[PDB]
Amino acid sequence: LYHTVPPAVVGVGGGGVNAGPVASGAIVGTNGYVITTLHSVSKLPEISVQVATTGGIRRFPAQVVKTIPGHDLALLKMQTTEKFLHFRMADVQTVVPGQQVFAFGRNMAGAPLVRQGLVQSADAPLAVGATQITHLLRSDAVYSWEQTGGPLVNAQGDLVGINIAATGPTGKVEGFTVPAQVIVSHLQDVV
Ligand SMILES: [Cl-]
Ligand code: NI
Repeated sequence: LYHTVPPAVVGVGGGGVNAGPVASGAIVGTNGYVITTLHSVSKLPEISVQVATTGGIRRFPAQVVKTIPGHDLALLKMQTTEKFLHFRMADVQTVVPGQQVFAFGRNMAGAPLVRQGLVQSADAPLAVGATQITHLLRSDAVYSWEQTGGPLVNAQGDLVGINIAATGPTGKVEGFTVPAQVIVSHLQDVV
């Protein structure tokens, strides 16, 4: 699992040569489609996606294809002739409370991050700016702001959602997740 998921886990950030990921993202299409959190990219003048390879980190410019503001998601497209290993959208699954999940990300240096945890709720609200997002998952697999925008997966490596790190009233990092089904239904006008 920790061998076959990371290639589809990317870093997302601005276009500066000396800039690193400020969030994570999930490759969901062979021609370079990436799902990430909307608030992470919406104010970036230019978007660069950082991809792990056997030769080290490669960067690709990306454009926003579609915003999903009501769920704080963005669909990006990398501008490249290259093909990518990716999450299969047909393999997307739901999870239930108590089920073990794994939250993947990439840090500011391009290194992979993974944490496992349990689903703790399957219906939780979250406010992102002025948007009230509903029917999110909660899990303790999300421990770092750097995991935001990265994928939640089940033990089989199926994409189950996109993570959002939120702050509690006390500063404790709390883990939220947009269910992957939201991607499918809000993107039935692209690929
Ligand atoms: Cl929406
Ligand atoms: Ni919706």
